[PDB]
Amino acid sequence: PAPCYDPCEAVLVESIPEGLDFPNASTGNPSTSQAWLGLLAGAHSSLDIASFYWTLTNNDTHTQEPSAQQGEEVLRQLQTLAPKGVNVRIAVSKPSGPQPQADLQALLQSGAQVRMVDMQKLTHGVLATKFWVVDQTHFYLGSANMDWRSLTQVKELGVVMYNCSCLARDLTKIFEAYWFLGQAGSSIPSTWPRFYDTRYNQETPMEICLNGTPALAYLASAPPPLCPSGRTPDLKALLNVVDNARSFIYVAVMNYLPTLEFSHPHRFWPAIDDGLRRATYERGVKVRLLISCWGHSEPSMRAFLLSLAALRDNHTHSDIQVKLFVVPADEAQARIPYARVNANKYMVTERATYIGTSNWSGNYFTETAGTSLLVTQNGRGGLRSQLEAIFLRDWDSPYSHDLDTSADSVGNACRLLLEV
Amino acid sequence: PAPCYDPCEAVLVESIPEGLDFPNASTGNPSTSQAWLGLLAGAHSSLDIASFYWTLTNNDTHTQEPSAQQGEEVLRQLQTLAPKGVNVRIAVSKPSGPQPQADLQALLQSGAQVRMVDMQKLTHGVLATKFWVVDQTHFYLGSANMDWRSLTQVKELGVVMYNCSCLARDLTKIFEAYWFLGQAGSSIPSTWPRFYDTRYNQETPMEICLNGTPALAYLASAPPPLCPSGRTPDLKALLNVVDNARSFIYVAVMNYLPTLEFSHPHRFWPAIDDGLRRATYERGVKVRLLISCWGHSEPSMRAFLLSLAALRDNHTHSDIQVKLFVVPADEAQARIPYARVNANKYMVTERATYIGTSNWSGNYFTETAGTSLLVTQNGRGGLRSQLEAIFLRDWDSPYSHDLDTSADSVGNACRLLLEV
DNA sequence: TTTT
DNA sequence: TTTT
Ligand SMILES: *[C@@H]1O[C@H](CO)[C@@H](O[C@@H]2O[C@H](CO)[C@@H](O[C@@H]3O[C@H](CO[C@H]4O[C@H](CO)[C@@H](O)[C@H](O)[C@@H]4O)[C@@H](O)[C@H](O[C@H]4O[C@H](CO)[C@@H](O)[C@H](O)[C@@H]4O)[C@@H]3O)[C@H](O)[C@H]2NC(C)=O)[C@H](O)[C@H]1NC(C)=O
Ligand SMILES: *[C@@H]1O[C@H](CO)[C@@H](O[C@@H]2O[C@H](CO)[C@@H](O[C@@H]3O[C@H](CO[C@H]4O[C@H](CO)[C@@H](O)[C@H](O)[C@@H]4O)[C@@H](O)[C@H](O[C@H]4O[C@H](CO)[C@@H](O)[C@H](O)[C@@H]4O)[C@@H]3O)[C@H](O)[C@H]2NC(C)=O)[C@H](O)[C@H]1NC(C)=O
Ligand SMILES: *[C@@H]1O[C@H](CO)[C@@H](O[C@@H]2O[C@H](CO)[C@@H](O[C@@H]3O[C@H](CO)[C@@H](O)[C@H](O)[C@@H]3O)[C@H](O)[C@H]2NC(C)=O)[C@H](O)[C@H]1NC(C)=O
Ligand SMILES: *[C@@H]1O[C@H](CO)[C@@H](O[C@@H]2O[C@H](CO)[C@@H](O[C@@H]3O[C@H](CO)[C@@H](O)[C@H](O)[C@@H]3O)[C@H](O)[C@H]2NC(C)=O)[C@H](O)[C@H]1NC(C)=O
Ligand SMILES: *[C@@H]1O[C@H](CO)[C@@H](O[C@@H]2O[C@H](CO)[C@@H](O)[C@H](O)[C@H]2NC(C)=O)[C@H](O)[C@H]1NC(C)=O
Ligand SMILES: *[C@@H]1O[C@H](CO)[C@@H](O[C@@H]2O[C@H](CO)[C@@H](O)[C@H](O)[C@H]2NC(C)=O)[C@H](O)[C@H]1NC(C)=O
Ligand SMILES: *[C@@H]1O[C@H](CO)[C@@H](O[C@@H]2O[C@H](CO)[C@@H](O)[C@H](O)[C@H]2NC(C)=O)[C@H](O)[C@H]1NC(C)=O
Ligand SMILES: *[C@@H]1O[C@H](CO)[C@@H](O[C@@H]2O[C@H](CO)[C@@H](O)[C@H](O)[C@H]2NC(C)=O)[C@H](O)[C@H]1NC(C)=O
Repeated sequence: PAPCYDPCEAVLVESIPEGLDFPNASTGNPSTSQAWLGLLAGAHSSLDIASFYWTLTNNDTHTQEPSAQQGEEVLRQLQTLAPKGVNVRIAVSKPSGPQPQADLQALLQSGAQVRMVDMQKLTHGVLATKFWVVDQTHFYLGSANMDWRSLTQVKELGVVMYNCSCLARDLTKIFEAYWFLGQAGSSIPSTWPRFYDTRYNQETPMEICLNGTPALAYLASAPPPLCPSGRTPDLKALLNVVDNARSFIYVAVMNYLPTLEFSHPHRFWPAIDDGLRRATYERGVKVRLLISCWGHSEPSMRAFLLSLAALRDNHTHSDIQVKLFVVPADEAQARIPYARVNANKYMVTERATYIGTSNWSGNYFTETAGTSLLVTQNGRGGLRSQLEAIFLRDWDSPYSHDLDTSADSVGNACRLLLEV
Repeated sequence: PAPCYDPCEAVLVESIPEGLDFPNASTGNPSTSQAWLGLLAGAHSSLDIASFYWTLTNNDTHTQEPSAQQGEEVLRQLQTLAPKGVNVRIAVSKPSGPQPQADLQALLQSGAQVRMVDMQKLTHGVLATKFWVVDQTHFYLGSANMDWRSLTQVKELGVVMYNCSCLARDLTKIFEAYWFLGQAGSSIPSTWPRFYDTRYNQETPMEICLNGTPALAYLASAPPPLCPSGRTPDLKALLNVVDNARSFIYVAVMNYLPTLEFSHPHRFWPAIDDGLRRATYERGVKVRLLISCWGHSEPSMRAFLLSLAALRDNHTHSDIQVKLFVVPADEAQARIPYARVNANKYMVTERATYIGTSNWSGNYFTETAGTSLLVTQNGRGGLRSQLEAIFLRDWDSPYSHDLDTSADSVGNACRLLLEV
């Protein structure tokens, strides 16, 4: 199409939980809370949020952690900007049960518009996407839910893109699809209107000027029912990034399960698994797997991970490595539910970066809604280099262990590690 | 079509190498040499042989083993039956180099017809199929090459079907395809003539009366270029047998490699691997893998086998097991080249039996020619029960070891076992 | 935070 | 015996 001549800039924002201190410095990454506060402070025209759930104050969790203050602060800002004239629009997946939405109620009193999307009725999944669209110029995409633990107790990774109206407007197209599909008694059209169609897919990515240097970027979305003709499926983009790699593949995802799970009877989904095996066997790609282990991690994952870790022989010139990133939790932090975990989901190769909002399982790519950003930048350095440095800092941390590590030495409770 | 009302009978013939003594008795299986001698003695009209290579006397190997006597005896019989009026027709793959064909020369002097098939020119593989067709009534199909070591030094498994003109004639259709395609300067027709077409495929298998009880049988052939419209591909039949299983899958194959190997650069072929994983994960199928390890076994296989053996967790209700069957070899037998190995290739489920002539790798199903027999018999007992008993005798033998076994304790030289 |  |  036509190039976006916008001073597009990108920042990698990650929230580091308390008690997690990477000795290596130079991280120099703004926290998700700081980036969100900066976005809200500069918001004056519009704001579109797509969230899995909202749990910000201490009341929504019935806890008494001072650590929630930052999250509460965000809520305050969200309440202040509605009366100023900003069109706040929030899409939140419908809770299966009658869960009280205190934060949503407060926002509705403020003047925001909340349209709850009942994904189970239409596609049989949930709306687990996390992205922001501010003034149709800036946007945030990452692994952060509107929770206060995702700002202080969960580890994270997201990108805030500034001064990129074209890409932000492309992300809005998706938010508007969610907005229309979840008002009341609606269903997926056979053909989406020309409003929701896009011209920036994997075949023809958009030419942005990222930090001065030219780059090719595009957004991919799940599930296939909600994707217009132009939009590239998230699984297709992920597999293309995996296939195009020639030197290394670094992946940091929270859950990796080659199955369409929570879908009894058990169903096998070897889409991503085969791609990694092909990459590590047909080509001399060094593949590094960084999974996160917490109390709610399905144990059946471990076996599959071992199946991947066995492909490491000189004869096969294969270099698959798997490591588990476990965030330690002391007695006080163990009381917080769904608190201490690494929820980053991204993949960096030697020539491309993938930042997504959904874990790697069949549900997130067939039923559950998700969005991802793919950026290829020619030349050394850039966004890819920063993401690679982040991954290498995580990989060499004392918080990442091999699959044979005894579960006692790990700080938290790991279901993927065998005792002694 | 129309049922074959022939007193079809089936015998499982296996050659047990010297030094291999299964303490458990009741094997009661005629040796391949005895079955071949019986077939040749009763041959009076025709005889069609498809063989990878011919090496029967001691001269063809430049050795002095008395163990070759049986093989030599077979050669003598093969020379005697040509003058009697039997139309001997032999298809043998063209040796890459100018290897002397002493046995083929002797047979040509006897009066036989030898048409050497240059598979490399047409399909870029070899003619590694092993089957016999006697009087168009009896036939033999199995893992035995026209070698004297395949009768005394290599372990084997084949089926001799007696009084089954319809099935024998169906096997001839394949032999005639090989005969026509390898005379001189020929190529694969775009559409094979109606002579080579068959009506007994996986969709409509042939109804035979095996040992009195009704059964459904059909033959599958590789590679796809040589297969007529009716003929079912060998890979398709194998995958259908794997998919249809509900209780267990027992496989005894000489080489298992999920790759189109000897095809640099390395290519990934996860066709059978995914089928086994789906069977063991989606369904509660107990899968048992019995691979054979010898000096010429590619080491890169080991890693892949380990990748399969990792799928064994209660949570995954998966029961993949892998074992290596190694035939011991003393000092005297170590001198014989390509001698001490288990070359059986078959798979038995709770409702079907597969007996094939090719190992499990990409070449044998994409390029290399191969043939297999599939028999489903309703009710307990029968051919399936005997094959299952054979597999269970092999599995519990002292000659089958787990993949973690030290390579020193094994009698032979194993490239798939790590020292200490 | 998608898993009890 | 398909693998050097
Ligand atoms: C493309 O262009 C964008 C736009 O500028 C760049 O984004 C900037 O990136 C730099 C480097 O990542 C950011 O600078 C860093 O900010 C971190 C967080 O900012 C806050 O830091 C403290 C936290 O208490 C606050 O007091 C402060 O006011 C900020 O709000 C800092 O922590 C970093 O300092 C740390 O790291 C450096 C080494 O990097 C050390 O020397 C320091 O001592 C300290 O340890 C650093 O200042 C900058 O904030 C980003 N801009 C914006 C607007 O956020 C992209 O980086 C650029 N991309 C590429 C590839 O060049
Ligand atoms: C469908 O119908 C066919 C046609 O009959 C059956 O094929 C017969 O199968 C039986 C059982 O497998 C065969 O009988 C066995 O033969 C073995 C080999 O035969 C030779 O044995 C010695 C070897 O030196 C020779 O002297 C002899 O003359 C034969 O040439 C024997 O070794 C077996 O005996 C051993 O096992 C039994 C237990 O089974 C012990 O009791 C014995 O002591 C001994 O250890 C046995 O005699 C028979 O030969 C097959 N027929 C033909 C023509 O070959 C199929 O079995 C049948 N299928 C089903 C499912 O019923
Ligand atoms: C996205 O674009 C906007 C507008 O182009 C950028 O805002 C600009 O940011 C620069 C750097 O902070 C500002 O320069 C500063 O100006 C003040 C005087 O106002 C001066 O005292 C400082 O020393 C500095 O030179 C600039 O004024 C400001 N422009 C506007 C209109 O606000 C913004 O920085 C861009 N996004 C990112 C992430 O950089
Ligand atoms: C395939 O079919 C042929 C022909 O139907 C079978 O040959 C038959 O085998 C039986 C059993 O050995 C023979 O019976 C025997 O007859 C002799 C007299 O000739 C008798 O002394 C024995 O006690 C026994 O009853 C039968 O004669 C023979 N028929 C022919 C025409 O040869 C053959 O056995 C079948 N294949 C298999 C594997 O059984
Ligand atoms: C969250 O905290 C408690 C519930 O645990 C509640 O606090 C109330 O706060 C308001 C405003 O200050 C008071 O008028 C009420 O008396 C408080 N109730 C108590 C102390 O039981 C309330 O649900 C939440 N508080 C805030 C400030 O949002
Ligand atoms: C070939 O594989 C062997 C494993 O037997 C590698 O040997 C050692 O591998 C460990 C980790 O796998 C390293 O820490 C050692 O430094 C290796 N030792 C030596 C002498 O190399 C070997 O590195 C592999 N060859 C490669 C990767 O080129
Ligand atoms: C195989 O064995 C040897 C080669 O190692 C050869 O034996 C010859 O046998 C014929 C027939 O008995 C004799 O006339 C020759 O004199 C033998 N040659 C020798 C002993 O050097 C021959 O190549 C093969 N023998 C047979 C019987 O096939
Ligand atoms: C569940 O898995 C465990 C492995 O931790 C099995 O426990 C033992 O498994 C070994 C072989 O894997 C057997 O030899 C032992 O007899 C098992 N012990 C017990 C007490 O069962 C266990 O069998 C598995 N459960 C199944 C297969 O139902």
